[PDB]
Amino acid sequence: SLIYTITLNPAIDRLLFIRGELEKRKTNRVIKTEFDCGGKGLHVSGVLSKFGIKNEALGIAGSDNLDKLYAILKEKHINHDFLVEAGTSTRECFVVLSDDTNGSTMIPEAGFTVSQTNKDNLLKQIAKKVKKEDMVVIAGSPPPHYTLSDFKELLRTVKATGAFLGCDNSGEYLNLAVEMGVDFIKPNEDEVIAILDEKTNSLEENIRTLAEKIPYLVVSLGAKGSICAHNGKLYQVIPPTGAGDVFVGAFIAGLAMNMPITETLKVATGCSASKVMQQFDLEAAGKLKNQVSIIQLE
Amino acid sequence: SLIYTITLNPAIDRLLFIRGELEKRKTNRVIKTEFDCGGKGLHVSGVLSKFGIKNEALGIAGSDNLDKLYAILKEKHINHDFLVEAGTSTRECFVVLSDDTNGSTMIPEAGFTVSQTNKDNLLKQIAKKVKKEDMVVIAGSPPPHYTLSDFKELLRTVKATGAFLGCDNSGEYLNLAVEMGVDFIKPNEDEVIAILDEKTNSLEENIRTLAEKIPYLVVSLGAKGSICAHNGKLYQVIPPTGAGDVFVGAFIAGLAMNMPITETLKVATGCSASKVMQQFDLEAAGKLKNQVSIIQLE
Ligand SMILES: O=P(O)(O)OC[C@H]1O[C@](O)(CO)[C@@H](O)[C@H]1O
Ligand SMILES: O=P(O)(O)OC[C@H]1O[C@](O)(CO)[C@@H](O)[C@H]1O
Ligand SMILES: [Mg+2]
Ligand SMILES: [Mg+2]
Repeated sequence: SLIYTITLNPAIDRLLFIRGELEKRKTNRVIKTEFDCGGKGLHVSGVLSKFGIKNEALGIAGSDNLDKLYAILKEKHINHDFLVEAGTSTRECFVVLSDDTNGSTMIPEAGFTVSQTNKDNLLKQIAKKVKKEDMVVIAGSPPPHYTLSDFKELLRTVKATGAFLGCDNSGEYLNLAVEMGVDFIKPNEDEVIAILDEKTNSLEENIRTLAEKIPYLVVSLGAKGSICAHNGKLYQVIPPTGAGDVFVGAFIAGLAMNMPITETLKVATGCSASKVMQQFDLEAAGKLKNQVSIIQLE
Repeated sequence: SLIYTITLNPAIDRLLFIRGELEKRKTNRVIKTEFDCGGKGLHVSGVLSKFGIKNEALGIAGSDNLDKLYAILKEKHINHDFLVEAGTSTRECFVVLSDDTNGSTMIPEAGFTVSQTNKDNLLKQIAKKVKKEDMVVIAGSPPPHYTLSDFKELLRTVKATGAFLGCDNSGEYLNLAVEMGVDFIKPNEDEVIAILDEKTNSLEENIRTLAEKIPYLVVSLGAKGSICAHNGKLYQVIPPTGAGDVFVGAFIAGLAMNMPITETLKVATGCSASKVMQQFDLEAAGKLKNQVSIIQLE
């Protein structure tokens, strides 16, 4: 079988290294510039590959900076079959970083408007490629004007093939994903409250309730860690940006390698924490795996 | 005669429009992206052209994004004869702006290392082009590793042709410019103190003193306005980013059109203020010209 990632609104991450903090009306000189691939799906493909797990990235890229995007993907050993929109450029997400600090300021471009033709090409692309034994991971939110309506066809077209379907989205797209019934989603506390529009029950109850529709539910609680529901059980995951994408990637890898869920959660969490410490190193992420603690909630 | 601008470290300004202020560890979504030419020299060429004054821009651009730089220049009606460094890209200066606010955060890339060959090509380029009746305006500081030594040849090579030479630089380059004896420079208060390394005399005296070497000395005092020395006289210019580049451009234009110095100062100052009000419009800058007041210091 195979794993497919779908990055509707890909990007090129441009790391801008400056000295100290980022003043907000001052001039901040860049010491050096660094590039990496952007888009949730892509980040997820990057993790899968480090795990020696086969996968292919799908999405819509711009023509004008394609060569640059491909060099990065080749470097991150990411197999892809992108659709290309002529006369446009993949957006960039400027990441103002710093060795002198541990912060990061994000300034992502909105991305371009996708042509109707490439929307349809993505649909058959999925029909022609995805099998029931495969897994699909639509990650990152849609580019401007890729409507909820468009998103609906996308999800249904995937479901129609019977493959595992995970979605890392937000806003009405996440809600929509839930209503459609995907196998995986990683909402934050508040997104959970939003999806249900319920504010009087405990979060726990919101999650157990939501687990009735999503079989691999993982709710991020920020620094506190996470809560994952699966097979009737609820787990509190306690750890010792892009951290969320790596978590997804790691989590998918675990399921792909078919390892215990509690175990998958320790690996996912070890890799996510491994980055919140990096400007990730898989080897380095492995030392954190067994520092992660799981607490089953009864 | 003709005017030449020299932008040793050109750039492409990428305006990033977000909502409200710029948080510094948050994600700031870009509403729309806009491009403009970067580099002091170029900005100066942009002003000259709006004044219908003939000029040509010189400098070293990268190959990978040349087409994009040329489209902008064509749009700003800027004539150029750039030298090109193969396999490299012109740096970008990210300008985080906002309609909801009147601020701007600058994040300029350092730029690339220029090849020895293009350093030399710039030198003969100047010898073959510049005549005594022309004006040269080296503006913006040098790219990484374009040494003080390199800068020395540049300036001397221009002087050797007998043309008017203005320099808008900083750090040791500005000092060097002063020692070399250029016709124009626009240092800020502190740069003046630095050039002389004198801290016990009034700024006025520092300027009159410095005027002995620079015949068109203009010292910027920030919000307070400016002080310009010329022909033995000292003027306090009182007004009603990129504002400095436009001032230079406007000032050069005045001298080019050979209009009174006090007058040149009112135009330069009107145009600079015209931008500190813009996200400049020449027509709009004209309404501010006669709101500028000149006070001769005796
Ligand atoms: O796919 P999106 O939802 O548009 O997000 C893209 C952004 O996500 C990040 O990976 C942060 O999670 C950034 O590096 C940037 O690439
Ligand atoms: O030529 P430099 O000294 O490297 O400065 C370039 C920068 O100058 C600015 O025009 C501000 O004066 C920015 O827009 C950016 O292009
Ligand atoms: Mg999210
Ligand atoms: Mg200056």
